[PDB]
Amino acid sequence: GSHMADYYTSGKRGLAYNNINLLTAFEGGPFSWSYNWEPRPGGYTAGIEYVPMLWGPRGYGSWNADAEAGIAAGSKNLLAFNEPDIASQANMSPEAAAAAYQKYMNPYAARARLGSPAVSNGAPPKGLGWMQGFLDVCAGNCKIDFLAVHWHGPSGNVDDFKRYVSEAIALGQKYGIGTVWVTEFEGQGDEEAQVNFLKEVLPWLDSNAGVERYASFFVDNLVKGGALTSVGKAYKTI
Repeated sequence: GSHMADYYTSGKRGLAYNNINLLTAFEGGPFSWSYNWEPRPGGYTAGIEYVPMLWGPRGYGSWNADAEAGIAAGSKNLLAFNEPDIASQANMSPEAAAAAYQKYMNPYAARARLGSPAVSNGAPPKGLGWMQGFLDVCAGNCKIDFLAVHWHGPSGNVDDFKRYVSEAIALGQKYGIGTVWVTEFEGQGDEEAQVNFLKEVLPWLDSNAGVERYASFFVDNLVKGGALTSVGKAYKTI
């Protein structure tokens, strides 16, 4: 046998990290997966699925070796470009990203489920306008298993957060993509506001048949002095 008996001992909640060392503060919570906006994890975290990301064109030279490595470590999923709708992020036209998705994501479709580029919640032409332009140019020749989407906004705009997620699920369903991952969400405001935001959205996300996975933004903000903040505690316990 390749394993000892102790290896045989919602599932949606994720750990979006910069410093791998801060994941430890989340020990024993309901976390199934992690990602780091990088193609490589920066170390090893037992018992959680690391999902490599192709962040953008700066990543293209090493991606085949990165993807092969994360699949070999047990990854069932890969994520494409980060906020190509945003100039300060991947900064890619829908046309450019459709060609790049076919070249760099499609080849792994037999060995992993593939996640769309992740769009901001910007107004068209950003956000879900960008995703529509990308799905137009893809024209059925992009192999996409799930849409990846982001929402940052005032903590008191929970209804807008729910509208955005619902519109993302409907867009995916129109194009033959059956689920979304909300790979970043941030309700902006002081700690009490951020905790109240999590108390309304986490159960709604957990109940939403359209949402396969999500990650609050983000681990490194939820930890201080090696300890979960009141916001990190809410993210673990709700």
